[PDB]
Parts: sequence; structure tokens; C-alpha cells
Amino acid sequence: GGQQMGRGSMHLARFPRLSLGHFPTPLEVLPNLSAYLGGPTIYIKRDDATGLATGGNKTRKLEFLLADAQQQGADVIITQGATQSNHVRQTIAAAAKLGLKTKVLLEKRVEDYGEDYQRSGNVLLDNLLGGDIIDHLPAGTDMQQAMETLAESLRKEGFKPYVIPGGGSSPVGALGYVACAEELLFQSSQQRLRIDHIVHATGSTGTQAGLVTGLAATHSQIPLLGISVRAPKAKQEENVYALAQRTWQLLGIPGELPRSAVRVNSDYVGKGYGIPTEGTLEALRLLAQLEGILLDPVYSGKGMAGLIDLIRQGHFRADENIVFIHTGGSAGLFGYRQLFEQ
Amino acid sequence: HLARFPRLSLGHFPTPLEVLPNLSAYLGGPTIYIKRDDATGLATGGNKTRKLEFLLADAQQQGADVIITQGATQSNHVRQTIAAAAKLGLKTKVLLEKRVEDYGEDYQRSGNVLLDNLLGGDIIDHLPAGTDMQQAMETLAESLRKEGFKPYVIPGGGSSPVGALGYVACAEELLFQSSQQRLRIDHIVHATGSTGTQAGLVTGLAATHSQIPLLGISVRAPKAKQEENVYALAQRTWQLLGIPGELPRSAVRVNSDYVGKGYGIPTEGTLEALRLLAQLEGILLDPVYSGKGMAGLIDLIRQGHFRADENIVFIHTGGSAGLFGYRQLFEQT
Repeated sequence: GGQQMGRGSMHLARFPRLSLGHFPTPLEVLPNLSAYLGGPTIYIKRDDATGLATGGNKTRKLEFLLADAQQQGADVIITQGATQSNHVRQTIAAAAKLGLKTKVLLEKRVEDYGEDYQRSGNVLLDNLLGGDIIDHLPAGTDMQQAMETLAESLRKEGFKPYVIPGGGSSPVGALGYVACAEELLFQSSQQRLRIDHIVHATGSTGTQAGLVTGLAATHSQIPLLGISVRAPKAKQEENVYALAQRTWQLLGIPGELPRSAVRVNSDYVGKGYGIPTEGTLEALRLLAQLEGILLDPVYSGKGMAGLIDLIRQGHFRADENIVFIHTGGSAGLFGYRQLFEQ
Repeated sequence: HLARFPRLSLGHFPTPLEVLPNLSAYLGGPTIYIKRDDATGLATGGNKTRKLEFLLADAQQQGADVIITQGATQSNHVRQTIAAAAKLGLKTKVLLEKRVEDYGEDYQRSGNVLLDNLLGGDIIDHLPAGTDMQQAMETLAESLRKEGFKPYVIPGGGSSPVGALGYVACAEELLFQSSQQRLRIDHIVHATGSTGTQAGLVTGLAATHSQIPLLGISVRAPKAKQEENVYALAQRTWQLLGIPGELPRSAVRVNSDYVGKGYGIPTEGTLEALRLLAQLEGILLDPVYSGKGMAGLIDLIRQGHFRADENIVFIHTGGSAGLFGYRQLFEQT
């Protein structure tokens, strides 16, 4: 009864926002997957279909980040990511639409899987889209510090740079998923759908931080579960909360976000970032062969593997409805060809 | 009046119709709008999704229990057919034609092939170039009927009259958008291949007396052969709907100046079109189909074939998954 749809939107109204993707994304049922698992009814939110260089969740963040860049009058964009980063590909594409170049620092987090990982996938797309890959740094490099040194160098040359953090996960970027929460609330109300759980893959933290902020701000009752793609449970929850609280302050919402709203499950990380497990690969095959939907072996694939295992362990009732947010990532499949061919 | 025909929900329609202000200013001619049929949402999308919404609905009404189709190695139609059939809990039996044998291991194993395998396609055979693929399919279908199957054979590119109904619907969709958006459409241009997209658009634009010129940029066949084929399919699609009168032959126009060396072989202008669209608009074309379509649009604007006050709608038909099949060519520049 106390639900307050539009409260988030009213705080978002004072922030600039560029139209870069195709919104709202569809919210649709997965009937073959739901029958195969024999548990709750599974719905998918298609944030893979944002329309920006094969789409993805990073597109929502970029609509706020690049509006803010344009507001500052930036004339070059800087960001960073792992070799096969989706954020990097979408940032370059988005910046090209706005007529701006993008300088990129890539991090060699993963060096397995041969030449296809090095040169296909998101790397091929980065090149076609005209990204300026300034350096490939070793795993473990302070990537944020390297971007700030680059930014200062370009400033001395006369540029006005805007630095976008890894995954776009600043409080401004998290506003994109505050907006998604409101879009998911209206969508499901219009479809007469009662959402009992939201599940998605959580990484640099902006997607979960924005969703948690939007859901708490509208007094929605919907529990949200992040499936970690890298960090352990306690570390990921602390970073999500910290960013979500910084986003709560940016929106100017009084008080504090409930800490019990941040929940992560890290049982599906496997050996580390960008390393799929055999459960990751099954999730990809199940979603492609039962639903014609393409996941990815780094992010959405681990998020779905988490969901499939939770259903199989009996965590949900048949009359419950689960929303899986498809966060995208299909372009990365091609960097993983050596592993698929085994 | 397409509700008389069965239609399944496979894609996300209507697709956006957006202006491209960077490309339009760079070329200095008319205003270019892009219809985003690369964003149908079916296994990275594409024009083939529109056809399959009617092909697989008709197949369901006939009680089909297995789909058969065919295409070249990097066929976008094969990928989308496997994905669409998977949604119905149907398997797909695929024959591939080895039209192109350049571009190395990525062409053979990446791109649409990687997707075809992940989506569970059953590639029955890799046939040599020039094979009568429709006859190969009919032999497979008859062989499956003896095993008790009820197969539904989809022709190459989904370009039967039923499939072309997909772009008759797109024509109505485009008219409504430009009407609400208050946009005068002066020309429509798109890459034309197996003929279904153009035959459907011509039949829709003509049945409503829209008077919008349509140009198909061929990806393979020469002009006269392609116009003959589009016109024949558009006529059967005209009769399938019961439209009064008959379809005018002057409505079918094709330009085949951008085929280059043949199917799946991009020219230097094809690759320039891919770079311009990616760097000016963040939009990914493909070197087989939509990139050749855009190379033709770019070249005709440079020839002053259009005035600045005209509005061009380019239908982005998709194909970006095939970019990965062409990595080795990209890595030469």
C-alpha cells in the first residue's frame, strides 16, 4: 500500500539524460525454461536489447554518464576495462554518436583462450568503432589511477576529458538502474505481474546499486539478489551498499538505504573473473537451446547458472515469479570460441 | 489486413526509426534516417526475424514437428531460424552451402557458425557451391517423412510469399511511424538478396498507394535478374493477400553496382561504409549485406543522386554477428 512509484523518477528528473538506447526493454516470460526446471515461472528483462552496438546493461549507465560529460563540456572520453569488456565497447559506440573520441586502457585480467580472446569479440568491435586503445596493462594494475594520470596528461595538452570508471559504476552511472527499477515497476504493474524476486549478475556494482536504490526509494517489497561474477559475498555486498548509499545521496533522498536490501551470492564465481564453470556453460546451452537466447560466459551466464542452481535446490515455489535481468554480453561469446570448441 | 494470417511473437516491434545526424552532415546531402531492423531481439536480431514470425506460425498451423532450412556458411537466416524454432521446442535441420571459402578459420568456425552451434542447430551437410540447395532440402524432407516426421521446409532466406508478409507488415509499420513522427519519406533503400524483404516492402507500399520510391541494393545478383525475382515474389504475395488490381512492374528497382566480386566478398567501399557507420554513429553494419547496402547509399549521395531536402530511410537489416566471421579481413587494415 505504501508503494511510491514515481518517487525515484521525480528525483531523477533534475538530472541530465541522453537518449542512447531503446527503452523500455521488453519483459517477457521464458516458458520452455520454466517447464524444464519445474519450479517458479521465470521472466526475463531484456537489457541485452538496448540497441547500442549489440546492447547491454552498460547502455543505461551511459545515458546519465555522457549527459553529465556533455554538461561539463568534455571533448574526449576516457574509460577502462578488461580485455573483453562490454562497457568499453558500449562507451566507444555511445561516444561516437555524440561526436567524441574515446581513449581506452585495457587490463589483461585474463590471458587464457588464445588469439580469439585477444583479438575477436569485443576487441574487434572496439577497433571497428574507432576506439583508441592507449595501453594494455598487467592484471592487478590500479586502473582508476592510470586513467587519472592519462586525464591529467590530456588536460595539459588542451583536452577537457571526462573519466568514466570501470563498468561505468559511479553514482551518476548507477542512476541508469534507478531508472530501470521504475521501468520494471511500471511494466509489471501494466502486465499485472507480481514480481517475487529479481536476480542478475553483479560485477562493478552499478547495476545492483541502482536497482536497490530505485526499489527502496519507491518502497517496493521486491527482494533483489546479485550473483557475483568475481568478488566474494561479503566484499561484493559492502561495495554495492557503499555505491548505493552514494547514489542515494546524489538523488537527495533523506535518511539511509536499508542494509538488508543488499544481498549477494558468490557461489557461482568459479575460479575467477572471466573463467566460466561447467555450470556457466550449461546455462548458456540451456538458454540458447530452450529459448533461443544468447547469454555470455563472463557475466549473464554466471547469473543464470546461479538462478538455475537456486531453483534446483528448491529455493522457490512453483507459484512464485522470478525476473532475471539479462544484462547482455553476447559479443564476448566470440572471444571465447577456443573454449566452446574445447 | 494481415490478421487473417497466423503470426508468432518473435521480435520486439515496432523497431526504432532514427535520424543519423553525424553521417548526414558528413556526406552533406539529404537527411538519412535509419530503420533499426537490426534490433528485433532474436539472437542478435535482423530482418529474417520478421519473416519467421509468419513462417513459423504457418508451420505451427500445419502441425510441423521439425524445421529444415539452408543458407551459406555465415547465413544470418540459419542462425535466426534455429533460435526461433528453439522457442517453439522444435529442432532445425540445416544444410550449409560453401559459397565463400576465403577468410580462413574465423569464417568457417566463428560468426553465425558459433551461434548456430550454441543454439543447437543440426548441420546435416556442407554442400559445395552451386548445389541446388532447395532440391537437397526436398530430398532431406522426403527422407524425414519416411521416418514419420512432418517437416516444414523454409526456403533460402525465408523468402516465400508467407515470409515476405513480414515486410508487408514492416511497410505498414514504417508508414505509421513517419505519420506520427510527421516525417515525409522520400526514398527507402536496403540490401536485397533472397528477395523477401524487398518483395514484402514493395507489396505493402503499393497496396496502400504510398508513392514512396524503394531501391534494393543487390548483394549478389545482377540488376535484371534481381528485379525479375523480386517482382515474381511480390506478385505471389500480392495474390496471397487478395489485394485488388495488380502490382506495377515499375515499383521494383534494383541497383547492382555494389555487389563487387560476388556474394560475401566486400569491396573497399563496403568496408568504408562499415567504418563510417561505426565511427560516426556507433552503428555496426556487416560486410555481406547491410554494409553493401550502405556503400550504395553513400555512393549515390556522393553522385548527387539526391537533393539535400530529401529524407532517406535506410533499413538496417542486421548481420553484425557475421562481422566475427570476417576477422581475418579486418586484421589486414
